[PDB]
Amino acid sequence: IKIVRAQRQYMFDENGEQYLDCINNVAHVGHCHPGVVKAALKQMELLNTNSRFLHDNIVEYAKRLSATLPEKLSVCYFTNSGSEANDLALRLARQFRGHQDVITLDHAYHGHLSSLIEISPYKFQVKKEFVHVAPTPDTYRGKYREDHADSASAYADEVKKIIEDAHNSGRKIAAFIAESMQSCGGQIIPPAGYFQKVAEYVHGAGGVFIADEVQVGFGRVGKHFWSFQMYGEDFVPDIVTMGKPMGNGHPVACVVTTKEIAEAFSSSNTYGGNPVSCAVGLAVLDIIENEDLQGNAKRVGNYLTELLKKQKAKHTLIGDIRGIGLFIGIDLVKDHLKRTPATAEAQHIIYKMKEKRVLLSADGPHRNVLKIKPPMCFTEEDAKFMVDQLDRILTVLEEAMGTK
Amino acid sequence: IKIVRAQRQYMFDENGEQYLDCINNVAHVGHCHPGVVKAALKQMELLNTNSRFLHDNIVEYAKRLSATLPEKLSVCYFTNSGSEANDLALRLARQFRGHQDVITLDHAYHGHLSSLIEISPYKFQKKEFVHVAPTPDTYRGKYREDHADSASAYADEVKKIIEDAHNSGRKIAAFIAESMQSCGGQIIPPAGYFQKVAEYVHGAGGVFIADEVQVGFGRVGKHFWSFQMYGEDFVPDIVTMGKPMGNGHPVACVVTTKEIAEAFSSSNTYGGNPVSCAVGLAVLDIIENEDLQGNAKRVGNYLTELLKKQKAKHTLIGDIRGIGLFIGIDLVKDHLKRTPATAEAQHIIYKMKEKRVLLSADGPHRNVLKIKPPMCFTEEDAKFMVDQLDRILTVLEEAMGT
Ligand SMILES: Cc1ncc(COP(=O)(O)O)c(CN)c1O
Ligand SMILES: Cc1ncc(COP(=O)(O)O)c(CN)c1O
Repeated sequence: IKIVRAQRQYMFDENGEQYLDCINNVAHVGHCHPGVVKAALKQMELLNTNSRFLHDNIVEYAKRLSATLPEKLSVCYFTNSGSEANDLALRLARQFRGHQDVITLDHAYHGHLSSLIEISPYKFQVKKEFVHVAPTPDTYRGKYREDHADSASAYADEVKKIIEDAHNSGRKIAAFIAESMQSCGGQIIPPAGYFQKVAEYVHGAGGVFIADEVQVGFGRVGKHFWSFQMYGEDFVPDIVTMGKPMGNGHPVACVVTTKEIAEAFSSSNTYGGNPVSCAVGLAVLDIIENEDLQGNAKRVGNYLTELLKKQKAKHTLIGDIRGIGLFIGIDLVKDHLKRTPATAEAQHIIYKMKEKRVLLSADGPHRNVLKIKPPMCFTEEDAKFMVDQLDRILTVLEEAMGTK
Repeated sequence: IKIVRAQRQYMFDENGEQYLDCINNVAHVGHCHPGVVKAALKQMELLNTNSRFLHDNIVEYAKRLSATLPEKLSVCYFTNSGSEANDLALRLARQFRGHQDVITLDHAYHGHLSSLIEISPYKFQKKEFVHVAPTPDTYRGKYREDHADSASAYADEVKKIIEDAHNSGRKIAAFIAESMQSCGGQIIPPAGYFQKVAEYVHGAGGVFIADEVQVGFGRVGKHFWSFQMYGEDFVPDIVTMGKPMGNGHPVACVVTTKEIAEAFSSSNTYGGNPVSCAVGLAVLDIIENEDLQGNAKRVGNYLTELLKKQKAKHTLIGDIRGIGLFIGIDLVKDHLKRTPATAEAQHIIYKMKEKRVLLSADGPHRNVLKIKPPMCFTEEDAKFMVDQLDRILTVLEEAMGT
C-alpha cells in the first residue's frame, strides 16, 4: 500500500490505482492544489525571511483571517504547527493574569509537545496539579446522555464545580480549552449552550476560553467558517488556534486573540509570520471562497448524513451518526443496551474499506468511531461510493456475526 | 525597511538597493536557492502527506543525515521547528530513565515553547527541575583565559550540580548545550569541556543533548557538526537541528541512539514530510556540490585575520571569537573590566545598515556583533563588511576621544 501521488480528494499508489481520501483533512482544499503550489513557488523565488520588515503578505493574511472572526478576535500570532499554536495559547492565557490552571476535556488531544501532553487526556498512560479534566460533553457514551433533561447545564456544572474546588484550594484558572468538536475523542459535538455556559463560569474565575479549531476550522462545518460559530453569533472564544489545514498541509498555524490578551503578553517577533506561509494561507482562503468549499461541505455533508441515517436503519452495528459538514463520526457498537464499542469490528471495516480503495480511520477512546474528514472537494459521487462500499461490508460482517 | 527580495547572501529593498546579509544563517545555502525551490516544487506537485506510506524521500534523507554523524547517532525524528526538535529532545531524555532534571547553561536560548523557556536562562526576567551551570565563557565568564584549566573548572561546576541534586534525592535526565552559544554572544567552550561534562552526566544516568539548531551543516568549516570541533571521540546522545537544514523551510530533526529511541517507543508524528525531506536532500546536495563547508572554512579564516587587524587598531574591540562563518566581535568600553559597549554596538549596527550591511548584536549585554551569513558569503563580502566597520569604528573612537 505505497501512496506516491495525490490530487484533490484522491491518492494514487505506484501502479496509479486511485484511492478515495476520507482521512487527510490537512489537505483541506485538495492535495497538490495548483493554486497553492503557484502561490508558494512565486513567494519562494522572492523572499522566505521573517517580518523584521513587516511584509505585505503577513499584513494582508492577518487582515483576511481577522475578517472571518468576531470583532474582538483581532491579533494574530503565526507558528509552524497546530501544536505550537496550542502551546502559545496556554502561554497567552497564563500570562494574561498569572493564573496557572487549565481545564481540559476528557479524551482531549491538543498535540504532542510537553505542555500539550499535560492537557491531552487522550494520551494519559502522571496528571499535574495545574490541569483539571472535565467530563467530555458526549451525549452518546458520556456521563449525561440524550435522555437527560439538560445535558448542556449538567456538563457545564462539572466545569463550575472544578472552578469552585480550585478556588477553595486557593488555586487560579488561566483557561478552559476545548476542541470545538473533538477529533480523537470520536467526533464529539457538544450540546447547544454548553460552551457559552462554560465561558460564563470561566470568565467569573478570571479565566479565558481557548477554542482549538486546528482540525475543524476553515468552513469544514458548512454552516459557518469556524466550528465554534455553530453555537450562535453570541459565542466568542478569547483565543482561537488553527493548524496546517490553513496552509493545505504546509507547516503554518496561527493563534488569534483579543487586544487585551495580546497587551498583557507584550508586557513580557517570533510570531510575526513567514512570507511564503502567508502567500500559501491567502491562496487557501481564496480557493475556499472561489470554489464554494464551505458550501460544498454543507451540501455533501447533508447528503452523507442522509445516506448514513439509512445505513443506521438497516445495520445494528451503527450506534450513532454524528457530525456536520465534512466532519462525521460513525460510532460502531456491539449492542444498543450498553453501547459497547465495536473496536475489533471497526478495525475489520477499515481493512475491508481499504481493499475497496477507501481510506478511513477509527478514533474515540475505544477506536470504534469511523471518521469521515476528507479534503473539502469531496463529492456526492465520492460519498455514495464510500457508503455503497460500507453497506456491502457491514452486510457481510453482520451476516457472519449472526451465523450459528 | 523595506526588504521584498533576497538572493544568495544578498537582500534587496523595493528600490532594488543591495544589502549584505550577515544575519539570516537560516537561509543557510543562500536565499531563494533555485535547487531548493526546484526540489520543493517537484515534491509539492506530487505528495505533501506524511509517511503512513514510508516515503522514499524520508528514508533517503534520514540515511544521508545519519551518514554525517557518529556511528551511535542513527535514529531521526522529524519536527516543524528547532523549538519542536528541542522539546522532543527533552522528552527523549526524561523518558529514557524517568529522570526529570535538566542542566542548562547560563545565557542559553533553546526556543520559545513552554518547555524551552524553563531551560533558556537568556529569557529569565527557575523551576526546581532546572539547574543553570556557569557558561564556559573565557572572556566574561567565571573562569577566564588566565585560569590554569578553565575546561575542568567549568566541568566541575556541572559535577557539583549533579552531586547537590543527588544529595537532595533528585535525578538528572540531561545536560543540554548549544554547541556554540548564539544569544549568549558567540561562545565556543574550551577544548575538553563538553567531553568532561558528558562523563559526569553519564555517571548520573543522564544524556548529553547537543543543540546544533544555529551552528550545524558545515558552518564551522573544519567539520559538518559544531560538536565535532571537540574531536572524533566526543559523541552527544541527542543532536537537534533546525530550519537551516531546510534553508528556512519549517523542517527540523532530532537524532539519537537506538537505546534512547527504544525507551521512547515503549510509550508517526515524527515520521517526516516528503516535501520537507526533498528540500533537506537538496540542501545536503548543495552544501556538497558547492563546497559550502570549505567556503565557510576559507572565508571564515580570512574574516578572522581581517578582524585580528581591526582589534590591533580599535580599542572598542575586546575579543574576536568564532570559527568558520560563526563569528562574534565583543565590543568593550575598557579592557580592565571588559565593560560591555552596549550603546556603541547599537550605534555600529545602525551605521553598518546605512552602508547596507545587515548585522545584529547578541550576548546578555547586546554588545557582541554577530556574523553568521548564508554560507555563499565571499572574501569580497568579508572585506567590504570589515572596510565599512573599520571606518565606523574610526569615526566613533575619534568622537569618544574628544
Ligand atoms: C486538536 C489538535 N491540536 C493540535 C494538533 C497537532 O498537529 P501539528 O502537527 O500540526 O502540531 C492536532 C493533530 N495532530 C490536533 O488534532
Ligand atoms: C539555539 C536555538 N534553538 C532553537 C531555536 C528555535 O527556532 P525555531 O523553533 O523557530 O525554528 C533558535 C532560534 N532562536 C535557537 O537559536
